[PDB]
Amino acid sequence: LHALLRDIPAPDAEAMARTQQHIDGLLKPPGSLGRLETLAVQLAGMPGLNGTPQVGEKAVLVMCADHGVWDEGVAVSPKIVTAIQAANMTRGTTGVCVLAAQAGAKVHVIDVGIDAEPIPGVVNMRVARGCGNIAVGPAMSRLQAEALLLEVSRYTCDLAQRGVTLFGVGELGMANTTPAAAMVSVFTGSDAKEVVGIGANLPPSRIDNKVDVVRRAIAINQPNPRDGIDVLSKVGGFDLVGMTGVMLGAARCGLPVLLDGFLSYSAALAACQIAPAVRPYLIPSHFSAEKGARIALAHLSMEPYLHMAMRLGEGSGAALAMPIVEAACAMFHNMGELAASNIVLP
Amino acid sequence: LHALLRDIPAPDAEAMARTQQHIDGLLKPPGSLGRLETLAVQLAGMPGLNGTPQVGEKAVLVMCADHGVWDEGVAVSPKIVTAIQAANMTRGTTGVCVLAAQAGAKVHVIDVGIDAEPIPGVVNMRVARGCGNIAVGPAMSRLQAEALLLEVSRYTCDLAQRGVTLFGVGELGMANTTPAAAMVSVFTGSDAKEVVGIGANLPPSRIDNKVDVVRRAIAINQPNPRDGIDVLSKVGGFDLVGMTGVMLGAARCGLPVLLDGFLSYSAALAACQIAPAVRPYLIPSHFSAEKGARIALAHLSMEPYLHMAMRLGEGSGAALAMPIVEAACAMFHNMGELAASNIVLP
Ligand SMILES: O=C(O)c1ccc[n+]([C@@H]2O[C@H](COP(=O)([O-])O)[C@@H](O)[C@H]2O)c1
Ligand SMILES: O=C(O)c1ccc[n+]([C@@H]2O[C@H](COP(=O)([O-])O)[C@@H](O)[C@H]2O)c1
Ligand SMILES: Cc1ccc(O)c(N)c1
Ligand SMILES: Cc1ccc(O)c(N)c1
Repeated sequence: LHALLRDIPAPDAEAMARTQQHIDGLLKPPGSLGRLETLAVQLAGMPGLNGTPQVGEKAVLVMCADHGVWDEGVAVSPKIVTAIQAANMTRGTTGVCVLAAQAGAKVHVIDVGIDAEPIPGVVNMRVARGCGNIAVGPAMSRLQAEALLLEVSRYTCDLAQRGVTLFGVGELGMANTTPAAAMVSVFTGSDAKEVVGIGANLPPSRIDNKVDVVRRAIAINQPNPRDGIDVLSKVGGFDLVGMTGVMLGAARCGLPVLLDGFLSYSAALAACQIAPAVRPYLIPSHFSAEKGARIALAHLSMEPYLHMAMRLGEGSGAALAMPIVEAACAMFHNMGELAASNIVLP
Repeated sequence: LHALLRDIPAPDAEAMARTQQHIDGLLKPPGSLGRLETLAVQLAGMPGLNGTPQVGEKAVLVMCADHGVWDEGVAVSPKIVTAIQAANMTRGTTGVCVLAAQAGAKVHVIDVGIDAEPIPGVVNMRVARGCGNIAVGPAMSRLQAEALLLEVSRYTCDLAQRGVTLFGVGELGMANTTPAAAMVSVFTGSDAKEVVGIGANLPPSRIDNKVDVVRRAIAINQPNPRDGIDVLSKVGGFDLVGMTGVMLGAARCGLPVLLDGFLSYSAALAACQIAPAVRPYLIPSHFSAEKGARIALAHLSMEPYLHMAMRLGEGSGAALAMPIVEAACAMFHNMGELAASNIVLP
């Protein structure tokens, strides 16, 4: 893992400079396409894209797992929904499946810790049948976290060898907004009350209990904010670790990764803490309706492109933003040039 | 025109109720897809869509015209850029062409008042070679405004008869952010300084002159805020009138219209003033980087889906948001149902 993190490539400033120059010469007032131009330049700096903003195959990786903390009453969804929904993922009937199809992306469902029998058709990387209840102890051991990071990292960069150039990250796990809130609180240093949300329709009353659970998880585990792996293993979950692993793998592969909602933000905070070199490869999609979204994004210094008040998860937001990445590529390669039309602007 | 405005259909509450019920039963926590769900319901209420969120053919109508107020030094772009760019539109090399292609939409370039010889391949509906300089008088007569509204309205609803179910509106005209700022100031009652922006890269110094021009236009013409046609004819332009006409035509046709940037916001304010029944058919795309965008959107009570800091115009933002409308339709029709998976949520 030390090797993996040491080999993450830095962005290519040379390709980025050539990109900027080419964009400024396009048939439009300089900088008029705003964030679409900055996005194109960002992509140009990613070594896996061959010095140019391009999109080949697209894949959304969905990490599924159950959480022990579900027993603390922090989630109203039946625990079996994780297993049932994971199955539905293979049938193409879920939100991310429908949105990924529209974007022409393929969905990879990965079981990293569902508490049920193996689901055929789902990639099997399960660490255990659900992680430990973070309210009374750690979610898993440091070794288990590191191994899963390694495993998912390799799987991710291996897909690149098959044509994939754009990744989307998602998750599925009842009660996972609780460990997500805990991680955000630890990494940003915010009080649990400011970062704990309603998740998948938790009643407004039950919120207090959720906040107490988050506080208890932190107190009992004493996770070290300066060590993202320590935080993940103590108050995270298998699905959160998996998402972090996709981010490290894509970065090592020098390829772009589209974030999704609140759960992915917590995973990205862990990833950037573990390896700052990962940040240049992260691309925001939407602004999650989860309460702690604003704080999490502020520490990641990211401004999402889409404001859809979405809070489904599954990587549905990542899929929805893929057309945007393709649009920046289309602008870059298909627009005409000012000089060719004899247009001169001051 | 009185007939046209009197025949705009009200939204179908019955179809909308059936839509909401169907969405609530989808494979996800109720309301978790946020604005995507509200958008699907909105579309279901539009009589031209056959009681269901659907998208057939897509078209972006680009209204091109020159403005007399260009002579007041409010724009740094050479005036001929309108004519040159209009030509480029027919060659598919402009920003809206590239983005429309990506969304699978067709671009209709309409000349409603370019100050140059006719451009082959462009729809000819020119009122005159540029409109009057709003700084010293009206842009056009009330009759000219009404006729163009009628003309564009019919052209728009006629396209519907050919399969088009989703419209996007755009414009092209050097100096048009000046009359746009004037209209916004009049309709919202905001001071010119709060609504005048840099347009297509106007230097920060020249801003004062632009503000004075806007104030002079209003003072000299004394447009009546309660009469959108009066405002359009006095301190508007041919391109702005044309965009308003697309909105009235789509509404009469009971079909959805995606707005673009700042220029389209001013046209939408005029449209809603002329006929409030038009509002239910308007769909925002992005949040323009133009200074007066916030104020204009607030009076339209709209919250854009995309924050791309774009300010190109041409209808490029409308095209970029088309995939979003298609996504709401895909969600509605392709997602599985909770009941079928035996999932029960409180
Ligand atoms: O992605 C988000 O922003 C998001 C926000 C709120 C809830 N969710 C989803 O709902 C689940 C977590 O909610 P909860 O109440 O069980 O903690 C999980 O399966 C996520 O996919 C996802
Ligand atoms: O759509 C916007 O929000 C937008 C914001 C600023 C500038 N523009 C474009 O630039 C032109 C108006 O800018 P200007 O400086 O000539 O008044 C016109 O041709 C528009 O297409 C468009
Ligand atoms: C080149 C150029 C200058 C100004 C504009 O508004 C556009 N669309 C294009
Ligand atoms: C049905 C259901 C319940 C909770 C969830 O997070 C999802 N995706 C789906």
